[PDB]
Amino acid sequence: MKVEEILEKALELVIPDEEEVRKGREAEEELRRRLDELGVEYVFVGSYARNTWLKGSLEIDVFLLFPEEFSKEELRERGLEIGKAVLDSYEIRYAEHPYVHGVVKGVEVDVVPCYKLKEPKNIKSAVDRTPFHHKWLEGRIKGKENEVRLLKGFLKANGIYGAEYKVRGFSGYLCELLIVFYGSFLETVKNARRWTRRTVIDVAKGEVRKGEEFFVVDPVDEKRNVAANLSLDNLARFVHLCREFMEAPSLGFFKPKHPLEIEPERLRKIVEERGTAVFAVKFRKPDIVDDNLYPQLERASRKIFEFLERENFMPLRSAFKASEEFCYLLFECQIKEISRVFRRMGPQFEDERNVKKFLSRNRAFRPFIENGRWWAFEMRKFTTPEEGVRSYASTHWHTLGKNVGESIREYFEIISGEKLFKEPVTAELCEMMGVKD
Amino acid sequence: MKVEEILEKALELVIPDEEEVRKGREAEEELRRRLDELGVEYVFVGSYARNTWLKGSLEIDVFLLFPEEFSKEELRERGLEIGKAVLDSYEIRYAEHPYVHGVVKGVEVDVVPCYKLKEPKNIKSAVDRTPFHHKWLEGRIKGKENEVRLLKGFLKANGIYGAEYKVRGFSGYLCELLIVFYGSFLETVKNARRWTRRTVIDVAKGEVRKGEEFFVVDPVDEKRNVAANLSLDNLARFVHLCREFMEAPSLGFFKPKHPLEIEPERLRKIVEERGTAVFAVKFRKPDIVDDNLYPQLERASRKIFEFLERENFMPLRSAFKASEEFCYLLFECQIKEISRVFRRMGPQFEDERNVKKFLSRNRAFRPFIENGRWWAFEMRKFTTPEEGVRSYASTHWHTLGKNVGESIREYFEIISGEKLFKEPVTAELCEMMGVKD
Ligand SMILES: Nc1ccn([C@@H]2O[C@H](COP(=O)(O)OP(=O)(O)OP(=O)(O)O)[C@@H](O)[C@H]2O)c(=O)n1
Ligand SMILES: Nc1ccn([C@@H]2O[C@H](COP(=O)(O)OP(=O)(O)OP(=O)(O)O)[C@@H](O)[C@H]2O)c(=O)n1
Ligand SMILES: Nc1ccn([C@@H]2O[C@H](COP(=O)(O)OP(=O)(O)OP(=O)(O)O)[C@@H](O)[C@H]2O)c(=O)n1
Ligand SMILES: Nc1ccn([C@@H]2O[C@H](COP(=O)(O)OP(=O)(O)OP(=O)(O)O)[C@@H](O)[C@H]2O)c(=O)n1
Ligand SMILES: [Cl-]
Ligand SMILES: [Cl-]
Ligand SMILES: [Mg+2]
Ligand SMILES: [Mg+2]
Ligand SMILES: [Mn+2]
Ligand SMILES: [Mn+2]
Ligand SMILES: [Mn+2]
Ligand SMILES: [Mn+2]
Ligand SMILES: [Mn+2]
Ligand SMILES: [Mn+2]
Ligand code: NA
Ligand code: NA
Repeated sequence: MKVEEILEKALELVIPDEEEVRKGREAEEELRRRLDELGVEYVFVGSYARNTWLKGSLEIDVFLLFPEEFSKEELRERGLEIGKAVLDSYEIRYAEHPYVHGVVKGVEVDVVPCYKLKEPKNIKSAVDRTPFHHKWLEGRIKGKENEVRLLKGFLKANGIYGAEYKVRGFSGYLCELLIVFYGSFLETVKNARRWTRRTVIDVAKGEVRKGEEFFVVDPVDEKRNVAANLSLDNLARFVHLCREFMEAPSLGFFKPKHPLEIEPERLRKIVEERGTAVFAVKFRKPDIVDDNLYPQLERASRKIFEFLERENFMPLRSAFKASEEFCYLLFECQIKEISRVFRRMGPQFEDERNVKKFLSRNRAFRPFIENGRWWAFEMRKFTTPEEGVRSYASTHWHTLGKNVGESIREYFEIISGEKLFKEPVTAELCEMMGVKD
Repeated sequence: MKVEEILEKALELVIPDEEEVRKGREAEEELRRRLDELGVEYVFVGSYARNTWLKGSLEIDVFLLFPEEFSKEELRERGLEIGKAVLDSYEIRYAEHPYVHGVVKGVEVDVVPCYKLKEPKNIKSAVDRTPFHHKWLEGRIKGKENEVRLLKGFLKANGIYGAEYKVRGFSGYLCELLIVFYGSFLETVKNARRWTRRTVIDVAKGEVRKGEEFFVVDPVDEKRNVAANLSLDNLARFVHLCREFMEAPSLGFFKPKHPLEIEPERLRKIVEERGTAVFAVKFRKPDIVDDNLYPQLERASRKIFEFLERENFMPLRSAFKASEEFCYLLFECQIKEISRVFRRMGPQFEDERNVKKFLSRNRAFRPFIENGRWWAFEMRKFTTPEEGVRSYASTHWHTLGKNVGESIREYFEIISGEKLFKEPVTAELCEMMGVKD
């Protein structure tokens, strides 16, 4: 519909509506009231302060700024004291060091203790960096706030906004740096078409170069990769999306697809056509935060995938899902059944002592020499991937993540067929198999 | 029964019986008569001349010895003239250059034209070497002829006597050199227990050393490996047999096992227990000699094995058989059926031009990105190893040996099940699968 027209139309999917802006205003004003009456030194930072927050994602970030000659113990204790004093309800959270999360007039707020430092290079952790992040962007981002929201909304609609482990995508700070570097959403998208996995974007130097990994240099700290948490595959997906958008721009790129909502019969038919074994490991979700859970699910899934590969079941893809009560590790394999008999490698023929040992073992079939080496026919203890995974998960749960594996130890189920389809995983199965509309 | 007693008893399985020795005598005397009346210069060589021929393997080797100033054309023409003149019936054969094979008083004879040379180093091919082979052994082998027959009979009973391609074992000349080097059958067997695939036996130097390959140095020509045609696996089998013999000597080692003679029902049951796909490629035997046929069968079998491996059917072993009218390439695979769907590798995400091409193709399922690279689900044209080989043999017969592949082009059949068992291959199947008694 013309790119410039589509971007005009996309602003309404992306700019927060009216009662959200005022809901934030009322919370901000009230929070300021309460902080001011305590005489605390503070700064509002982040996307609220800069008016770059995406529609639906209202949250306020306040950093408490303390004298440089407070101890690290003194800053944390007093910081949490104030944190608790000014929020309606509160929780003591952790990202690297403690902060307080809570609510003010219905709006989520983080209050974070850090050092007040004139000029950086006195940084200790990411915490003390953050006031400098706001400082750097405040005023470079002025007049570009809707460009930021366009980029955020584009990424969100395509499932790659957020640096948290469940997503492994683009952080808010990364988005604002990109907008400063390229000047607009449109220019970011046009240029991202030529990004590679070796692209280094150095904002402070106005420079793009090549390096070992995709790296977006923090203009406040040259050692920090702002894009650290962006996965290789989400980078690839973004580059491709940028290419697709420019070739045929549409408002559709700013709107999430409503899920496939497939009937168990159609999935049964798809699985029949592909001729694969499709199954899931079901177990109880451990009570840990997403940033801990998701890496364990990734690990568990890979270890089982690697097991299926090693055992010659020719796994195609895996996926995973956490519902409220259960987790699911999903697998599709090209082999439904393998033979009972396999080949065990023995010693080189010269090695008399070890040959004697190899041949000592009772077997149904006679060992043979092939290419200078002994081999034996021996028998598998499982012939399907489901039987294999039942054995693996029963015996090797110690390698499936601390909490995920402990859960699997207490209870797991292998589910396939019309049964697997009853679980809340059909969406994920359809994606894994590349099912079309 | 005591080793020295067993060897005494083995002499009667190995020394030619009475009417064989005299049948040879009568043929030798008659051949001498006919050669002498032509005034031809000749020498009887080989195992007949040295009284080292195994029981049942009577054949006479005569080399016609010509002046050194005959041409290579003159020696071949005149050599075949005499060859034809003195044998009862004859055929013009080929090993490297032509010779005559025929019969005298019921006994097979080869007559071979070569140069009469005083001292070697004037050799042209293997042909002119052979009089020197006899010269070297005549008299070193005296009193050791029964040691040679013991070794030959031991190897024959275990299927590894003969350097021809069907066997890839030990030649007669190799056996006699071994006896000279070690002094006896028993000492050859004791010492062969420590042979490796790098063992070099240098008869003329009285030396065993290490080298790149198993090598038995011809005492008449230091560049010639007398054991050239011995396969690695037959070497391994001999070393193992030597170890087994010394641990528990028996007359059984000089007696061929009578074949397994299995019933189709028992093989059906074995195949069921193993859970494999067992099948054969049947085609008409081309009319070529064994030394040409067997390498082609080996090649055809390997190419199809490599195909089965490449196509993820997990072949265990292969074998082959030639009957009078047909050839059979036999296979056992761990996968009976693979899924319809597989994964096709596409380009790296950066490569826009090739990504566009990869994604252009119509497919039932959507391609995906994994680890920085595109992949597509696509569909196999076969899901069993039998269907795969029908396709491979139909399309790639050009790679299955000149004559074997041409035969397969005209006609082949894939056979499995109660059908495969009707063919004269059950012996070979039982060996391939390591079936016990
Ligand atoms: N684990 C974290 C979380 C945040 N930050 C920093 O804290 C500030 C605010 O973080 P965040 O709320 O995630 O970013 P926003 O810009 O406010 O974006 P959003 O709208 O998604 O909240 C940023 O300067 C960021 O670099 C960080 O270093 N490490
Ligand atoms: N490269 C590999 C990986 C493992 N395995 C086999 O698979 C088993 C499980 O390996 P893994 O899946 O990595 O599970 P862990 O519990 O991490 O391994 P382990 O029990 O040996 O500590 C191993 O014990 C080993 O016998 C193997 O043969 N070769
Ligand atoms: N293709 C061949 C065949 C034979 N020879 C030589 O010809 C002679 C006789 O060969 P052969 O008949 O195979 O050996 P025998 O000692 O007579 O043993 P056998 O009892 O098996 O016939 C030997 O010196 C051997 O080295 C050769 O060089 N190349
Ligand atoms: N290392 C290999 C071997 C072969 N193949 C595929 O398998 C086919 C057959 O290969 P081969 O069994 O070696 O048969 P040839 O007839 O010898 O090969 P070609 O038809 O390519 O000349 C090839 O065309 C190729 O597509 C492959 O992908 N990779
Ligand atoms: Cl910030
Ligand atoms: Cl000889
Ligand atoms: Mg926040
Ligand atoms: Mg001969
Ligand atoms: Mn924020
Ligand atoms: Mn919070
Ligand atoms: Mn383990
Ligand atoms: Mn001979
Ligand atoms: Mn002959
Ligand atoms: Mn081909
Ligand atoms: Na187990
Ligand atoms: Na074909």
